[PDB]
Amino acid sequence: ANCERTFIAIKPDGVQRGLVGEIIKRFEQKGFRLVGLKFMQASEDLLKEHYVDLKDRPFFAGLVKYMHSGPVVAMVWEGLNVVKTGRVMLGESNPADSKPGTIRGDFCIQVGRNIIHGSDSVESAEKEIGLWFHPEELVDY
Amino acid sequence: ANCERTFIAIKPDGVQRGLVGEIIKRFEQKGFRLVGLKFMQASEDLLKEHYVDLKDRPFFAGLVKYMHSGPVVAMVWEGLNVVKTGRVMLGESNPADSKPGTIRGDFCIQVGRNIIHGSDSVESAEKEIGLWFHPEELVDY
Amino acid sequence: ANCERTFIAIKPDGVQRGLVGEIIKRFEQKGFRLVGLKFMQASEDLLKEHYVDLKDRPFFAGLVKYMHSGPVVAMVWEGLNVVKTGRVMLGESNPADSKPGTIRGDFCIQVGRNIIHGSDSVESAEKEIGLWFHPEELVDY
Amino acid sequence: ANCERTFIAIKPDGVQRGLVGEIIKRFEQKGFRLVGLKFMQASEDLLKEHYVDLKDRPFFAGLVKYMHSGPVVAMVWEGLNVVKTGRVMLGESNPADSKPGTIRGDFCIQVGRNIIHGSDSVESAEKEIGLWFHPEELVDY
Amino acid sequence: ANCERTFIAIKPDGVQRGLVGEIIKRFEQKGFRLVGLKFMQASEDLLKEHYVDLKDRPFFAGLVKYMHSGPVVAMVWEGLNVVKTGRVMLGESNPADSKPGTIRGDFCIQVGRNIIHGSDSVESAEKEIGLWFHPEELVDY
Amino acid sequence: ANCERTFIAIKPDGVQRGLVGEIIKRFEQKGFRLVGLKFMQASEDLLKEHYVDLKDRPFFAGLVKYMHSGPVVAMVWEGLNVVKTGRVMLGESNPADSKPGTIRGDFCIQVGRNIIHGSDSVESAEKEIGLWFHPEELVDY
Repeated sequence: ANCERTFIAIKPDGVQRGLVGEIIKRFEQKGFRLVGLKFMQASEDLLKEHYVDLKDRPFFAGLVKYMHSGPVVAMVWEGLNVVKTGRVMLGESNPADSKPGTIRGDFCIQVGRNIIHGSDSVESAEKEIGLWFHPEELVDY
Repeated sequence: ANCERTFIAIKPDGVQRGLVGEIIKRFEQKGFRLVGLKFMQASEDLLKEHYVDLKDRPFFAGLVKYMHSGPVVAMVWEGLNVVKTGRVMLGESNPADSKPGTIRGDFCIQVGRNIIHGSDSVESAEKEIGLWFHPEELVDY
Repeated sequence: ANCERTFIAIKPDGVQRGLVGEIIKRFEQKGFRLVGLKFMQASEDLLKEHYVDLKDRPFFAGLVKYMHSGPVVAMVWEGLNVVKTGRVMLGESNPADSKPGTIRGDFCIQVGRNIIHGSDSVESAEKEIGLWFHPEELVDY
Repeated sequence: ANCERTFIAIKPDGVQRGLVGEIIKRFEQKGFRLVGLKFMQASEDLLKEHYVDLKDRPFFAGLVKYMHSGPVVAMVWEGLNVVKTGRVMLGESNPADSKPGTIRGDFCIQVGRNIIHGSDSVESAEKEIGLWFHPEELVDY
Repeated sequence: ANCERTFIAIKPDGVQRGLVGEIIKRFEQKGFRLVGLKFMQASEDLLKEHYVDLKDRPFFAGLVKYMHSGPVVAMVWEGLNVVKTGRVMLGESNPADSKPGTIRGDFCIQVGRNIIHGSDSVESAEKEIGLWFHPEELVDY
Repeated sequence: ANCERTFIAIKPDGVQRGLVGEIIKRFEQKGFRLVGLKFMQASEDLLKEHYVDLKDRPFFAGLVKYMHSGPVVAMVWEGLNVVKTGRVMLGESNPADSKPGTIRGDFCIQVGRNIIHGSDSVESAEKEIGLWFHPEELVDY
């Protein structure tokens, strides 16, 4: 009905410069409800399960260690139609093909080292919520 | 010549959270001239005259009371080519079909409860100025 | 009980550069309630009544015309303990004796041309509300 | 040596309006290092242990439920001389005795419902880190 | 390899209102490296060489003196793929055909008096770097 | 009369993180006039002349190389009563003895590595203008 949850995590590239701000600011500007915010140094198994469909890539081996090197912050948000709303908030993957006024279109430099990853589909979010955010760790209201 | 006036009013949905700020900020940053700013609890006749062409709508009855429930703020602005400039500043009606970096594309959630209404055309503005903003209540310079 | 109203008006010196923004932003960020916002080109009688106790001043004649030259914006706000809260928000009259992070301590240059005037006391506000803001023009909630 | 940790938690009063932003922004502006960020609905035992020295207060019973009503967010930060630096960042308890440009001096309204609580002393932080933030849940670097 | 330099200068129209900020902010928000920042009152020979290919224009005579009247600020930036990045950062020349969230799409009013000019191509920058920014006046790192 | 010039330079510590923004923003918020902005890698002679009265200090040798290691940006500003106005804008040297809402009171961590240096007195500015900012490189208006 109105329990659309979206998993979004900030890659360590931004947290090196911090810049965690203005993200929740944009989220509340749109008017979304925070449901959870937990950050942990995810182990290699979690990273490979996150990109199990992307393992057969030469860049997969590089990224699975590059993002592992620094600490990472994960977050889940609740809102109506938040699916694809987060996507349009971020912007398309390629920095060149990313208009300003967005997240990916105003901060990222290269596809190799981006800052934000998210759920492409509701079905993807249905597993991006689990195995990293343990249950009964959120708020329902 | 250069007397293009545009009537723009903030619906009570935003004033519930306030958030009246940054609007005049964007207007002055673009470089528009304020001509008037008056707010009143508009009566039902004013609301129905505002949407006389939209009366034959099932959603009209709901909105004409929903926006009447809270207090509203109205505003008029003077600037060159401000017509359709305000429109591109806000964004298209549907929140999904509204890119970020705008007004309607960064704050609104659903078409039912939006925050900003404006003049689609110059002819529309020619009556949106009147019957709510009483004359000799503005500044010409 | 909780009906503390404060009259605050922005002098034309700032409206020349606009800069009306961030004021309502600070007010809502503190958590005050807007009760009214009307602006008019005040006549000489209104200005002299505003400073009837300051008429016997050589600078009074200069200011009563300098601020009259441009348009002015007046505003009233409702909040608990807003009295002297607005004062500490603005800062002491002399720009030199005004710490940063405030209104008067971050924008004003000289005592001759300031941007904001306010109510020193509750009794002062009891008349600063009237004779400029006509009654039944506010919102009680 | 350089492992000064400070426990700071945002009370639900602000999270009702969100406003979690700009806090990490100020922290990175000063140049502090984030060490942990976890939020949970703290049980009554945690709240009473937090204010064990304040239990013999009539206001204690009210606050221990008022802050429990909504969800709360806790946070720990690492930085040199962060002790009393967080304190001067927030401001003195009474909103009246709190200059602007701070946290407590720019957001809070009344002593009854504040938004931020922190560690008065290093010894206080030595227990404010524990019993809420479980160990091996932070980052050392 | 990674020595892509772009010459960008702010026309005096903005410097009349200042507004030099939020420009470098976006550059560091994207994460570009500053290589040089010098401002001088450019002489007519410098101005005509800047628009040598635009001399045969009726508007050329007007613009060459309009921006000459006030002081101008020039700047050069270093970054990967910086070319066409500033171009999309500003926006297309016509203010009407310029979406918000950008520089040209959020500040300029008319094509006659814009605020920012830049290098369309790398080859254009290869002469825009010289004859205004004297060599050995930058930083390589 | 009204030609009060103040020399202010940003140390490389901040330029490592950039953060050059918001400084000109505060300056225009107060309403000061920019007169010059030039940045160069100052040689050792310039640095020792800058602190000729501070040479007989053990920390002098460390700082004269620490600030020389990175590039530095210098700036001069024109405004009425700008003397000691810049000082109150920055804040007292010790970060602990520096209230928030300022420059030194919101960014600096330790006295060893600060970000901003300025002119204590008008007489000091009378030489801080020269020997670094070459004459006929400013704007008088």
